[PDB]
Amino acid sequence: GGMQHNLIAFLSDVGSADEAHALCKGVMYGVAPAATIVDITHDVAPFDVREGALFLADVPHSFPAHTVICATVYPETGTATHTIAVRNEKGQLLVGPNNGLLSFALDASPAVECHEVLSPDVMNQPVTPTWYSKDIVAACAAHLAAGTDLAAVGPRIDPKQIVRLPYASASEVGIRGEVVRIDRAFGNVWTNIPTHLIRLEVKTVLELPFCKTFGEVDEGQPLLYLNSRGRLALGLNQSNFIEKWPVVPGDSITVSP
Amino acid sequence: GGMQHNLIAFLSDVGSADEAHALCKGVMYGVAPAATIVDITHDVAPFDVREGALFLADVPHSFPAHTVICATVYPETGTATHTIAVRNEKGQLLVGPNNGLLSFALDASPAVECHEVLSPDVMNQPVTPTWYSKDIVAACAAHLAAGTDLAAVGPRIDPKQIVRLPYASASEVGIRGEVVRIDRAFGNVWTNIPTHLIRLEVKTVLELPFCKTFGEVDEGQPLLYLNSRGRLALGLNQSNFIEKWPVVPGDSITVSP
Amino acid sequence: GGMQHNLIAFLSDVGSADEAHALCKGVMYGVAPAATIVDITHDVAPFDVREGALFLADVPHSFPAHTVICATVYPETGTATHTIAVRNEKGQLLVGPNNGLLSFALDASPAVECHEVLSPDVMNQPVTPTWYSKDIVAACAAHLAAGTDLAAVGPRIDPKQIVRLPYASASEVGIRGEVVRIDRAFGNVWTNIPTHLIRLEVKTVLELPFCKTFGEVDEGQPLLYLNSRGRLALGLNQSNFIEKWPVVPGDSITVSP
Ligand SMILES: Nc1ncnc2c1ncn2[C@@H]1O[C@H](CCl)[C@@H](O)[C@H]1O
Ligand SMILES: Nc1ncnc2c1ncn2[C@@H]1O[C@H](CCl)[C@@H](O)[C@H]1O
Ligand SMILES: Nc1ncnc2c1ncn2[C@@H]1O[C@H](CCl)[C@@H](O)[C@H]1O
Ligand code: MET
Ligand code: MET
Ligand code: MET
Repeated sequence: GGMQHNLIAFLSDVGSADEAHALCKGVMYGVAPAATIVDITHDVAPFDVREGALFLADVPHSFPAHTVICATVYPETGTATHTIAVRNEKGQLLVGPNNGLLSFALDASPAVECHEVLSPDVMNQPVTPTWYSKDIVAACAAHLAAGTDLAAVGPRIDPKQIVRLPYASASEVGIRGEVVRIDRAFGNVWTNIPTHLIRLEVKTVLELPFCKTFGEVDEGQPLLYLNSRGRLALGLNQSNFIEKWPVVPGDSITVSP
Repeated sequence: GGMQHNLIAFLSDVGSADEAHALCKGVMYGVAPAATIVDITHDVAPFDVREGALFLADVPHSFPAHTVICATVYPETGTATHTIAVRNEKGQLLVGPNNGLLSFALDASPAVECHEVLSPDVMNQPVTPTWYSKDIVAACAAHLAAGTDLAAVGPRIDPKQIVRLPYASASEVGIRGEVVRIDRAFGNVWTNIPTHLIRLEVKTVLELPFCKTFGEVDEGQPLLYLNSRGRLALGLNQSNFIEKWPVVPGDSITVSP
Repeated sequence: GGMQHNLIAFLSDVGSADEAHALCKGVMYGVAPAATIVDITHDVAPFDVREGALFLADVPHSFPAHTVICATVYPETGTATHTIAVRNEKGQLLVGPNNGLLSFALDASPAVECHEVLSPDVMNQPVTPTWYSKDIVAACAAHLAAGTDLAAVGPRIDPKQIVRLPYASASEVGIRGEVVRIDRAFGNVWTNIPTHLIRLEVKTVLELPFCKTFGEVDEGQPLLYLNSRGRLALGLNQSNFIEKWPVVPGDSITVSP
């Protein structure tokens, strides 16, 4: 049966500059009054399922077991692509479109049970075809939060029926990797190079010192370091790296002695 | 007498980029510790009472009955224009400046009882003339949330004494309407044409297919559809419509066979 | 011993455009499930300790006594500069880097007891050198919120060992002052001139009327007024002042009859 998950972790691409995300929400308190709603972010680039998926990766680990991860970038709203409900190995519940959005969250804690959200009893009637995020995803997330059995949302599916996004691995060739994501607020660059395969040379060619933290080099100076995810990163001490060297997600990066 | 409304729905134009909205809030927890504060948005254009009012329209329906709708775009702060407190037909309470801000929220669920907020016992002493939003609107919203009788805020007024913003209707002439609001995050255009009066022709003249949802046309292609509010809308499938055809609120739109 | 502080007031520079601030947070609910987390703001300019400190000034007064003020602009993360935990005269608890961030908050309500956060039992193991904000500041803030004794975080220090940021006073010379902060959302200018030392002349030279509130002058017209903090301010009635006269923090301002 169901279990109370009092904490809803809410992620979308509708922004926080208008009421859309708050309505969702209004709906969620209606179903689950006791729930604590927490925004992950709503400022995922429009339709960008990959970026949303990347933002969700560290969520399962950072959040307690009584969490409903509600992911809501759904450009396929009102079409054949369904919403899915998942229970992971930590015990957390997650709800979102079966479009690859939960890919990296499930890498952190794998799927133990999944179901397609097909039952109207966990939906917000009547369902608007252009707003599945509110009427299906958010509504279902609140029902599971209130303690609804996972089985009641719809029929069981295999974990392989969950759409997964491709993630490129770094390999020893020197080690070649790529830029996965830029830390928007600061301009730091994150790579897919783990601890793990490792003054070094990074290829434009640069000689960068490897540090434990930002303040080990002078203000404005570049550095290499390992982030919280065990991956290699580039930054300027108290400055914006991608304003000096404008890299984009997907670009190659090679590290050699 | 009063009734507990545990959920505060908070809307302003002060943004979320500094502490202003959080102070409000600090004040609200002081009066009502048990209250759950939820932002509708704070990114209403400065002084734009119309935009704020549009953001509030779907709030009464989306939110449960134990909600205090706290609306806070108040360029008339410290002048003769008072704050009002309202109880609607759903049972929800709403507080804001009598400047037209609650207009469209009251269209959704009409006013059953109204009072001007004049009593200092529901205010945050001393009241700063430049911050009525915090010291009167937010403070009063928290008092009503805690269970304060509506009558205690100040003297009763007639619903007609509530300032209302004009809303232009769409009419059959072909059907002529206007652009009411642009969906900032995606670039979708919303019109005032209901379900209801309706490949069609939209006047620059365009031939657009009428769809149930975005993904019924190819990526980048334009479409016509009905939104959650039962009104006609324009969009590009996974793209920004007002970047292709830059329309602004108020502009005419005619739909013919 | 410790006391429950159920309300966490959370301030950072990591923005709300991605998951970073929400992870912090995830961590906080893990330690303190009953806690109510409230964002002050996350849109403090990168590394800008001064701006963050200014945003915190009015927080102690606006917020109740059971608040943990969690301040998190920490460019010195992973270096010798430690996190500190403070209990002020109001009874509130505050946690942040000993880099000047809590300076103006402590001006409002002075430090009664302080400790450096050195114990791992109030931290999030293992601590990432690049994320002290999450693993030390946010974790410790949640522990104190749950009721952990202030003494348990680490060794006691003197209040003078707390780094303080310099604040320039306005003086009678006519009264000379400076621009402290610009009200981002509206364009209003705040000065360091108190009530207190005061149609007036403001030096480019302008003749401005002194008003109680914005609407005492015609739309678009400039005015002088006192803000909620008892300090002199400049603005345009329903317009953006720094778009007409582009002043920056630090610039001189002289007021004479
Ligand atoms: N023009 C558009 N094309 C495709 N999808 C769109 C869209 N506008 C909004 N959405 C998508 O609609 C979802 C609501 Cl269910 C939101 O997540 C948003 O991603
Ligand atoms: N320069 C200005 N002119 C007129 N109104 C202003 C203003 N600055 C802020 N407000 C208005 O002051 C209110 C606080 Cl009570 C906020 O809602 C804001 O809308
Ligand atoms: N490139 C950089 N240089 C110096 N400090 C940086 C930084 N990037 C993030 N931080 C700082 O890291 C803290 C996490 Cl503990 C955040 O508060 C942020 O202020
Ligand atoms: C998210 S705060 C600073 C960014 C950094 N790269 C870290 O180690 O995550
Ligand atoms: C708010 S999500 C997508 C926008 C859309 N027009 C809808 O039907 O509201
Ligand atoms: C923060 S709302 C309007 C700004 C104003 N200067 C006030 O008195 O704080």
